[PDB]
Amino acid sequence: SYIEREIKLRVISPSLEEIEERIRNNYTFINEEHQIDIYYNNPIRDFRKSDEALRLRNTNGKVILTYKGPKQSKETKTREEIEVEVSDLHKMDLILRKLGFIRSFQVEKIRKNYKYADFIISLDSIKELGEFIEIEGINKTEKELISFVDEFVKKHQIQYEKTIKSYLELLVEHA
Amino acid sequence: SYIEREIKLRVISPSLEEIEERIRNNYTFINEEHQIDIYYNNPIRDFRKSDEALRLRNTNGKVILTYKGPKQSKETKTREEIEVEVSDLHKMDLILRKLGFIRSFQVEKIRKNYKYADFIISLDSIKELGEFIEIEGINKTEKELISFVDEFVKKHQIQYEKTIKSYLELLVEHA
Ligand SMILES: [Ca+2]
Ligand SMILES: [Ca+2]
Repeated sequence: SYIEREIKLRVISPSLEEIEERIRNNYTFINEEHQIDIYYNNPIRDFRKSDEALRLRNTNGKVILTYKGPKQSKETKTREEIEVEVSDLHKMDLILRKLGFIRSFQVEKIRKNYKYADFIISLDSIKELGEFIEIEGINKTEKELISFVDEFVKKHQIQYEKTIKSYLELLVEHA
Repeated sequence: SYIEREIKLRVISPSLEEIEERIRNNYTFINEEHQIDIYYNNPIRDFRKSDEALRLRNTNGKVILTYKGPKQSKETKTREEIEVEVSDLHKMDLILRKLGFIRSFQVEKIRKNYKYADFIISLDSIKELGEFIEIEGINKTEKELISFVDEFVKKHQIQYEKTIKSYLELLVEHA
């Protein structure tokens, strides 16, 4: 179990395609992930109140069960994150439904991952929401992450908007 | 998700070692499993009432999460069983505890698996309970399983007692 710290940017300009072109030369491409996420809720412990999440993700066929704890920051998206790979999404989903969990929502996206000296940049195109960028830092303080993101958006002339909301939260709002 | 049908015998005589010797010649050895099981309960939906179980098993280092549904028979142990392999027992345990599940008990055993023409015989030595045998049938009716077990105990002169109780139930009783 461990802290996941990231900054999320809603992209205003340019397109993510153009941003890929701008970073293509100094950032190393890692992989492209087609991610379909199912989120769950507990009938007797509303997660919306507790700021918790239970997610079953299918990323390029790999199945991941993830618990996310409440946010620990107002400057960045910082939450405790516990993940395990499971063998079958259908059966893990059935087990969750059998235990009383109810499917609350679905989030689908294409994520392109880039690495730059201990930073992971994820160009996210979120089905029905739009184009976003997420940055994470490997062994980095909240101040190091904030500083790198400032340098990142400036170096590549990105118009943007910061948010600590989850894709699930923002998709609700968008609807 | 699918029905698991088995018959469980408490062994009175001879020892399991002797039973291994008696079946060694016509039954094919499969593997030996050191199984440590953690069982869980839901605080607001007592599993003891619903006849359900949630188990996290470590069998020779393989980690399996299993949901068991209520019993469907009085003649054999018949329950719906849904299992998935997970990558980390510690994290799966943490996720369950984070979701509100509480560890209710532990069952530890050595199981030796033997196969005989679509039947799986499991010689079980259960820590603090004693020596048991479980039989399962592959695509077999309750009547085929019952008949084979009768033939099995007779052919190998096994004194025994049948039970549809779970090891968890019997260990409670034994304490
Ligand atoms: Ca994220
Ligand atoms: Ca059994």
